[PDB]
Amino acid sequence: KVFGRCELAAAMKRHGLDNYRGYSLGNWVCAAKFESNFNTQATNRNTDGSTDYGILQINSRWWCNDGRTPGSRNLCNIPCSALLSSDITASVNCAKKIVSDGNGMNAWVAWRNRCKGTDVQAWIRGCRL
Ligand SMILES: [Cl-]
Ligand SMILES: [Cl-]
Ligand code: NA
Repeated sequence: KVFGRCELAAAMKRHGLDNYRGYSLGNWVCAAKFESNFNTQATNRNTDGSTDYGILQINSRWWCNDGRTPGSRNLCNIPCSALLSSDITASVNCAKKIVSDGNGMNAWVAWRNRCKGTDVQAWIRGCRL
């Protein structure tokens, strides 16, 4: 599913992501824009052989099982395919565990490089929330 901007904002809010671990809703929207272009089916293979999945490009090295990433973990206890569903619940639940892991949103390289420090508020401007 390709979400619209304000549509994803409202789904993330409904799922408890606004100010989760202190990160305002715009940070989460901005990270999804640059990690997946708001597409839940986005997948990208990494050089180490792991793959990133879904709207927040969660990686199989640590967070989900895809059966093809040696020596990896599945800390969110889910098949990586769950992260590609039109329902964002699994991506949100897993992202809450990631962002509570110590490094905050820095776990998402695109957030650090394209959202951190910017006017993220712009991402939810105009939206009914
Ligand atoms: Cl695996
Ligand atoms: Cl933090
Ligand atoms: Na894994």
